[PDB]
Amino acid sequence: MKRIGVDVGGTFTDLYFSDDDQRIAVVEKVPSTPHDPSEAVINGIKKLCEKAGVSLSEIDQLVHGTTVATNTALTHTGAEVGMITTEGFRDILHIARHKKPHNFSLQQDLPWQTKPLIKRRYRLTVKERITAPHGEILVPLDEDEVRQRVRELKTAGVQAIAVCLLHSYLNPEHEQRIGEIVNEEFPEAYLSLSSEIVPLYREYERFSTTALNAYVGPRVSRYLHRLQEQAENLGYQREILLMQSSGGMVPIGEAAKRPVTLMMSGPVGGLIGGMWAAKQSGFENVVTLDIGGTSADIGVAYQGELRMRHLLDTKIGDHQAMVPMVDIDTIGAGGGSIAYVDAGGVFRVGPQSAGAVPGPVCYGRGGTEPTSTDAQVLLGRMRPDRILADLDGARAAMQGLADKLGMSIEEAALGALQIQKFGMTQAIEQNSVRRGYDPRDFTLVAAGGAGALFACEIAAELEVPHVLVPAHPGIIAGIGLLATDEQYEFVATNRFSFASADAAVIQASYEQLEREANAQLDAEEVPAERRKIVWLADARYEGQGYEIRFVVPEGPVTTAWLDQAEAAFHDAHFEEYGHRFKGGTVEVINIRVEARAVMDELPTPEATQSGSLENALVETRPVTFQQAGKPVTLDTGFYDRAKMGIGTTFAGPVVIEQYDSTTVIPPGFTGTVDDAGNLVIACPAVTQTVEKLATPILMRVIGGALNSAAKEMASVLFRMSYSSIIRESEDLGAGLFDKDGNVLAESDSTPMFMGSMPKIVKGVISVLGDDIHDGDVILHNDPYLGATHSPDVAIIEPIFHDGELVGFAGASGQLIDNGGAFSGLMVDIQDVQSEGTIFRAVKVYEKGVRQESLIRHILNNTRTPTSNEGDFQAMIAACDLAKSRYLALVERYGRDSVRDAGQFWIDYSERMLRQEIAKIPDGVYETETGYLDDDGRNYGKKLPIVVKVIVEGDEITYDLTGSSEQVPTAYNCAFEGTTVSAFTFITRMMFLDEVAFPVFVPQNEGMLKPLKVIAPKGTIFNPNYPAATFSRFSQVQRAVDLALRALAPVMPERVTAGNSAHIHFMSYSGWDEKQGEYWVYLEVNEGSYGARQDSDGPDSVDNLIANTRNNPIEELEWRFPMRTDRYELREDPAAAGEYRGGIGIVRENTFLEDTAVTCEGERHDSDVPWGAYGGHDGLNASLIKNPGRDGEESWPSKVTGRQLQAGDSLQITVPSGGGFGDPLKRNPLQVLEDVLDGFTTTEAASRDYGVILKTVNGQLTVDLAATAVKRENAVSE
Amino acid sequence: LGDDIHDGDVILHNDPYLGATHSPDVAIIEPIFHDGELVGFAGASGQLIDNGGAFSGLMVDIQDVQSEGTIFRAVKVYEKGVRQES
Ligand SMILES: O=C1CCNC(=O)N1
Ligand SMILES: [Ca+2]
Ligand SMILES: [Ca+2]
Repeated sequence: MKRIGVDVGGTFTDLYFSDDDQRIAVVEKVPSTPHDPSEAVINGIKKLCEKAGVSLSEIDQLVHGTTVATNTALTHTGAEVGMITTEGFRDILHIARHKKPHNFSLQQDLPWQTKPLIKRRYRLTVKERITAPHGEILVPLDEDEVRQRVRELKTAGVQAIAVCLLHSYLNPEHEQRIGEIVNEEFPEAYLSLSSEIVPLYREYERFSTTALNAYVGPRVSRYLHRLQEQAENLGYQREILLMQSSGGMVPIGEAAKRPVTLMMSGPVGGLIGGMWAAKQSGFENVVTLDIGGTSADIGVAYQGELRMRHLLDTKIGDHQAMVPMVDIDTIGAGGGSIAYVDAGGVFRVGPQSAGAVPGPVCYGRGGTEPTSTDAQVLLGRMRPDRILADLDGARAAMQGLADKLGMSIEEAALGALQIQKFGMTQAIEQNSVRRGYDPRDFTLVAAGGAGALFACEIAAELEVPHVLVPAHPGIIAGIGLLATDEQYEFVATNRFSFASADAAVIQASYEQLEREANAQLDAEEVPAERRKIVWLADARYEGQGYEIRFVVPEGPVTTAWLDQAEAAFHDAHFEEYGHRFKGGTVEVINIRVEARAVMDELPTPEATQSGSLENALVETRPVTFQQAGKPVTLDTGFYDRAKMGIGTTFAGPVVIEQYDSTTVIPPGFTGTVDDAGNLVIACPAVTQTVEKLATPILMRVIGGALNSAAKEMASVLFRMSYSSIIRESEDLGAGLFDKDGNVLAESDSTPMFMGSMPKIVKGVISVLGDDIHDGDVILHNDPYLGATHSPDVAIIEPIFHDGELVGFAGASGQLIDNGGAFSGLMVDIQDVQSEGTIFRAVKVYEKGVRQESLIRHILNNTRTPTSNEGDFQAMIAACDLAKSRYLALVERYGRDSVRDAGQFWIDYSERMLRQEIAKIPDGVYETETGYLDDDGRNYGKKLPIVVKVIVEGDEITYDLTGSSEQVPTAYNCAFEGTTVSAFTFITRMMFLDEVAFPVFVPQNEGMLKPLKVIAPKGTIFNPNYPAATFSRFSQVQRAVDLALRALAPVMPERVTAGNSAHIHFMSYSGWDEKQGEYWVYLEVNEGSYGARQDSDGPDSVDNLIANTRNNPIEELEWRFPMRTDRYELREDPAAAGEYRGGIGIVRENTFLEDTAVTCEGERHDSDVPWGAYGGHDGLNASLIKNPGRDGEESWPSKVTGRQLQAGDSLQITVPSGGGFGDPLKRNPLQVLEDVLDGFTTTEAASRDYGVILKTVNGQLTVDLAATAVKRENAVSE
Repeated sequence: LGDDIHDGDVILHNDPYLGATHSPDVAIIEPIFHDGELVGFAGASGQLIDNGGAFSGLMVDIQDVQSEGTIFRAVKVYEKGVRQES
């Protein structure tokens, strides 16, 4: 009946108050206090109630939109957290998924390791185990140990404790018992059980959710309690509600128990508020757009409902989570984006941010670079007398951008805005075109900041005729608080497939969730005559690894209910990707119940006013628009919109100046003001005049579109794939090519497909020739015609327009099995024919007609036919999608324009790489001969690797003379595709780093040109046919690491010390009798990372050429017959230095059935990881069957098909890296942390580093008196 | 195949779990048609020198059937008499 909503953004505080019978809406804002968030809400309420003259005791409900929990996790300003976890897994929050954020960087630090929420000194272990799938107790709980660990945590001074055991979502009795011990021994400690925060599987994501919860728990619990107790003293007798990131109210008590759901809340309110203003006029389909000061938030609401984001995309800053969130696209192109031409002569805006501190110099603030917002001033969209209420400070400041491009005086500003428009529009079209949305039906809605500026421009590109702006864009966040309804989410993990399902267990699971939902609603005193309950489910095809959420019908679960739910899955899949699989089984993973309580809908406030243009017309200043490309200045008036009434539909180019927003209407079109205060502008979609564009803009538009096509085809292929190597390792490549085969656009998904796609398409062109027709689909994997290695299979489709070949679209990924000599992986084999099936430009669809017999023959020759068929379908779908997006610009601009735009980016890439190679002094750079362990067929004999690097001019050559001859195993590297690809990748890493280098250079044909690799025929790096090249990874890893050691004397700042430069690529496989199928698990064990000159080396992460993700343990134990019994950091210290070398992991996998094991190992009995500038050397790996038990065997690095029976375990120990610099110059304040964490021992701290740590007052501290003495007498010895 | 038998068809087969001796022996079957009516089959089979398996020629120490080489499962060589070049 009487409701208020308060939202706190970070500078301003917005308050909205509405009434049903009185029909009064009050708008009020109040300045916010950043140091104390409580003193901004209370004061706000005090200002709201006094103006209207109402009492707080009459409010039915109030909603709060704070963001304190976000700023605590982002700035890492929370509490000391302890962890009681299963013993042997003490390092899970350290490992993460072992994937770096960036694929092509060497100077990047992992945020979860560098600033961890639970430090390693406070992570403790308890001996017990609970096993899937039923939840039996394998190891009994010891009662003395748990109490001792709790008391240790209490003595240290731990404020919050996060209990995180494996499989606690299955049965939580161990965590419950631990909690009941904790509360009685440590009453004043925040406690979080992982089972009660998110009872779902995936242990890293669940423990990270729990650890974030426990990290921000003590802070926001205090803030919420203070807010509730202070509001009650004012007179508020009810309970306060809190807005979550999924859309929904939740009371204070439950909000203090799950703070993790409050983080990143407030962009969601904008989308819901936009839906509210859109449904007044009558449009159900909405596209909301908010351009703020730094970023742009985009939200697409089809028919008027929210869209939940993908699991992989759910992350708070850098840490993952499993909290439900609304899919909102954040784009860097906002108010703070700098416009510049780089050294390669290319126009780009962003992603470097200017900030609000410098500001535009025309307003009189002080700046030194051209900004996105300063471009709006030049054209006249923003008045130069708005904030205040030099003039040429903007025109003359862009001289360093205008004349340097060949632009006109006034057209420079237009370019900077059009580039942002297109960047946002292809972001939208990525998530609009494949979804199957007709843009004419939709409506664009603006928001606060600068949202209405790009409204008609973007709608023209999308072809959207309706543009709507709400009555007050500056409060849409507050209004969207009140539009949503109080709902509770209760979830469970309940894995079933529709093939073998029971309509009684499912009903009981949903009834359990319903029981707890009704019990939650009983405590809030809500009548039973208004409780609406909706059921949902997360499902996926069998073989995939991520789910889609969709609404299932109302209960009870009957026989027809199953059919309706299975149909709803296909409807929700088709709507997200745009493809329909021809087979496969659907399985539900998680179930959800939302118990909504619709109390009353928010009515539109109908108020009427009177006015005209003549009331507030102040003056007329010149304003510049785009007239068919040319800049023509024209007259423009200014007046406030708070003076006109309803039906004041007037024409003329005018600029509306509201207190919070701006609305500028294009000339020649009128804007209708409806009764509700909204405006509907008749924006043009199809017009009769062709406009002009400058040279810098046209290249970026087509290039960005080809780029977006590459990344869109990548995401479709990898999200829909059945293969785990394509899905988790991201071992794929995709992009668009021209007639000659030169790549124009590439997905950049993995370093393993660097420059290898052009070789694939050129290899196809050279074997087919003119035998290229329309509707053709081509398979290719030949490693002597450009492929990386046999298991990666590529699909190419010709592109035709009016019977003329214009290009190609291509996608490639690694299958699980290709029908080779061993399941999965292989080392000890004869030649290339032993590797499996080779495809040599085999065409899949002749003239568009599917050759059923050819598809069937291919699918009969693999051990995993269901997975392989799924991967073929996903690759064909991504190529179809890219062909569509290419023909779109062929029709839009022209065939010659598309060919020319593709040629421009090749020479941009080449120019940028050559400028960097030319700066290194010319010469010949050498190093020590590296060694590899035996080939595999004959143990003992080492294999040398010599890398010499020659630099002459703007060209670089890698000479591998002196490397070994061909070995008769698969332990060789393909020259074009692997050797050239790896040295192209290390060149890009060395000179074009993602972190240090300012701009991101796309992967085209121009990167492949400025380097050459000379490797004599008949070596391991350039073998003669028919040598097998299946196992290629470790050789090129060591080769590029030796290339780093060779160039270390001249380039220290862009290299690293001795990396592990290895892989332990494992294949565990067996035959499942019940399913009648092979089960294959392919594991990529991460290595470690040698130190750098400026920062230490991250432990436990995929190194150099690899950037894979691990499979979660709980998913593995549900899917395969195994049990990971240990996964942590190795015990011995790794390597000393000024910056420490990285530590490897020791993973102990035990097995429950007879399994076969193949390993691609390296660095067991051979050369140690090196160090630099006097840094120590790392350690070699090992492979031991049954550590500390009966049957220990010291396995070599590379094995092929060794058997394990049952109860056997493999202890895989991976190498540790080397250090960089002399250990005697390390910081004294850091070795203290290293000893307590367990990185290095106390006895070996005086020798290598030379720091004396003495125990004083119980605690260990660094003494600055005896440290300087020891450093003197440590050089001579 | 069943009723998926047309004139001018040529069929390749070597599956040892569907009647073959062992993988290296590959068979060719051709349907015989008279007045649009199936009347019989003609068939020939022999051992190739190499079938693209794990080792050249012969093999003993290998994993399973998929490591023996290529499996043909009633593959049509000539659909309706026209040669499938690809
Ligand atoms: O997953 C991976 C890592 C090693 N090599 C490869 O081809 N894929
Ligand atoms: Ca691969
Ligand atoms: Ca024979």
